[PDB]
Amino acid sequence: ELIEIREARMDDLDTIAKFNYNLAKETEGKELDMDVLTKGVKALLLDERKGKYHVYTVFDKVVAQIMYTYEWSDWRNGNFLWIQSVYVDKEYRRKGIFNYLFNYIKNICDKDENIVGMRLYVEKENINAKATYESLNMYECDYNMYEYEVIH
Amino acid sequence: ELIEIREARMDDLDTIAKFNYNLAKETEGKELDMDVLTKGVKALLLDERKGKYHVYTVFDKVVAQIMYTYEWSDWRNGNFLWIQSVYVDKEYRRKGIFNYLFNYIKNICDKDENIVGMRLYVEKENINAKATYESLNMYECDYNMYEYEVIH
Repeated sequence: ELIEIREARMDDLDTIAKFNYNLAKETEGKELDMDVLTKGVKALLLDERKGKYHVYTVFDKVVAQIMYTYEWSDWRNGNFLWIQSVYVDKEYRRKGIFNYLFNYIKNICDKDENIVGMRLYVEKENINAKATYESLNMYECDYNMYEYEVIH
Repeated sequence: ELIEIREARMDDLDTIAKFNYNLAKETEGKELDMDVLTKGVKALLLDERKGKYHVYTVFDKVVAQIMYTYEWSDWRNGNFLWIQSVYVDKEYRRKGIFNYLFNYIKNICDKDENIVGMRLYVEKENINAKATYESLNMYECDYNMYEYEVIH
């Protein structure tokens, strides 16, 4: 194989952490604490029940990632997949990889009757999101989110 | 014990399924498929990694339930807890049970340093959600949800 999308492996840890740092910085202004983030990526790599990373590789080099978590629906007897992140290495942009990754996940959902939907949440201030997702046949839902701020 | 909140057990399957059928009818105008719902509740009861039901019992009679799932955050190295349902048997309403359950889950979140937040999503049409959640210190988030229609 020359180009493929595959499930992440444990030794993708530091590349996935790097990509997530770059993503949070580029998109949300954030400089993530690398100890916290690396722990968080490692915990997800070690527990398939928490979600999954897939990576896009070119002659074995990891150049992009997409991450999703699960929400079990009792009412529907299956999981929604919740897409939480996507990042493409700057050297490999404008080549369709973002869409390859989303379409790969769409196919996973379509081909698994144990997956009942595919969702994500994004900041309302993100100007470009509606058009990006529209292009992928993803449309805005009729829900509001609420949160309680936990403090320890 | 006379009144308590406890984790659900497999014996609670039929009652939790009935409560969820009643909930979906009363709050979303839905008539759930009982074959599918029964399977979905059983699957959740059998796998603590999918989420948890807690039930409110009175002299051993289950009279209410609350259900949550998890969302792992790699950036934060912790879980958000997502409340997916709350239901109180009609013969036990107006006695504070909804809030006992909700506050029980808030306490779980505040006491566990690895829970980073507590969230839910609700239909925009639910005219009473905002006041109900605001009274519990839960406030509307600045996100939109998107979804792909999984073609099954």
